[PDB]
Amino acid sequence: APTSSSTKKTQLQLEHLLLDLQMILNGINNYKNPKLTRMLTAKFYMPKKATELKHLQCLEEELKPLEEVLNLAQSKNFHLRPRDLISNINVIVLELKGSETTFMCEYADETATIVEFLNRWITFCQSIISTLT
Repeated sequence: APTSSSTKKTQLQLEHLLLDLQMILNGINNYKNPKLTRMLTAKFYMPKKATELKHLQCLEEELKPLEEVLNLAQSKNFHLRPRDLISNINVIVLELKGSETTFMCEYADETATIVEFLNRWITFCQSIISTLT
């Protein structure tokens, strides 16, 4: 596959991010319970902006606040034992580059529930690609 030329392997690395995001987060997004009063605990502090691969570093710390809510989504839909797969996507954005940039994940604007982290990284990919060309 054209890798060093980069004309099309950008699409392959792309399928990787959407591969672990859809297989993993599509299952945790199946919470069709009308009683999610105990699920507001998500409190995920999603970043303000996210138009570059730099904000992707927040993924490694987001696994902590999301781990607690994972206990309620642990039975059928989100039964993939390896939840680290999303944290693995963070390891592949670091291997792609994640180069010299001391930038503390600036979260702000307001706190968020579990639907904001979901659409956050899934929409993170589908968006950054629609602006490339």
